[PDB]
Amino acid sequence: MIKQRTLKNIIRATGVGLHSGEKVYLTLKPAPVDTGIVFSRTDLDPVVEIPARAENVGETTMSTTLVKGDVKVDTVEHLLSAMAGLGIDNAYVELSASEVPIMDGSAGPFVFLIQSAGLQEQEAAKKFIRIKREVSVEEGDKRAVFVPFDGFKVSFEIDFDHPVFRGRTQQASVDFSSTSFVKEVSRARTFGFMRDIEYLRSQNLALGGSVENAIVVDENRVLNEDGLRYEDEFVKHKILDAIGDLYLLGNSLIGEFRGFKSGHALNNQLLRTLIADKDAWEVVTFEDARTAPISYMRP
Ligand SMILES: CC(C)C(=O)N1C[C@H](NC(=O)[C@@H]2C[C@@H](O)CN2)C[C@@H]1C(=O)NCc1ccc(C#CC#CC2CC2)cc1
Ligand SMILES: [Zn+2]
Repeated sequence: MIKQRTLKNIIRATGVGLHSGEKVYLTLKPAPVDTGIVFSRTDLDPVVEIPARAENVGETTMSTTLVKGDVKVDTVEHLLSAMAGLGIDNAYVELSASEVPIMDGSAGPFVFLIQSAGLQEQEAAKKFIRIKREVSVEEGDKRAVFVPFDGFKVSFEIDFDHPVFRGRTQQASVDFSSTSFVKEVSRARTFGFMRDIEYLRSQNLALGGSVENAIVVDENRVLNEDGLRYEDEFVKHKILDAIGDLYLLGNSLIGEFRGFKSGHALNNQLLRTLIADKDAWEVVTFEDARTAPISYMRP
């Protein structure tokens, strides 16, 4: 064997920052073995690169933000989700502004741009982090857990007290060795309540938000004319966000993630607690893909 992968070709995209409302030009570039995912702010002289690693995560309530000095990259979770879902080890991500473009609110556009360019196997073993021990963090009624598991699996439960959610599935569990990230998860869009959006605009947040890139919910119903892509899109989006945050570990996981009302802050607590507890994980490679607990789509 299981080899590292980068992109076969450069991918360019244009979009708006969900939070900033800024137009942003995005370029995904191939990268050498053991680069990881590195974000670059090309609008600054000199360019600032922030490796997409747990240690570089800014103190952030809405999205996952990387920081170095007073430079930031906002809303990395959907793109990193896309890269995690296709098993991209190495890539440079160029941005003309502080925020990754939101596209349609899901990882769908990213997965497509990436799979249009195609992938490149590289002459070097893919390193994996295998969960050896259970690791859990709680705070109030939120819980985030890692469980040893021979594969990669994400379960999540949310519980909003809202007519839309109450009469919709708020639990989901997806084993990615037997279920398509691409088909079952990647198209799941971010969501916001009409009441919060009014306030957030007031504070110059959500300035790029529209029905074009978010599920907009009022008191009772989804306002998006065309409705939901999945009956359980909300909890599916939460799994997509978690897979993005998990990728800040800097290697693909062999294990299970369970989220109970968890978010970016607790996800990040769990990553830090996992990194710090070296008894709970090991790094492993696989000389024989045929026998390994995880598999990849052809390049
Ligand atoms: C309910 C909240 C607290 C919650 O727990 N969330 C969990 C999920 N998190 C996410 O998806 C994270 C956070 C986002 O960054 C992207 N990945 C969604 C939701 C969230 O954080 N959503 C922020 C938000 C999204 C869209 C809009 C929008 C607009 C629009 C308009 C114009 C017509 C009026 C506003 C806010
Ligand atoms: Zn999200």
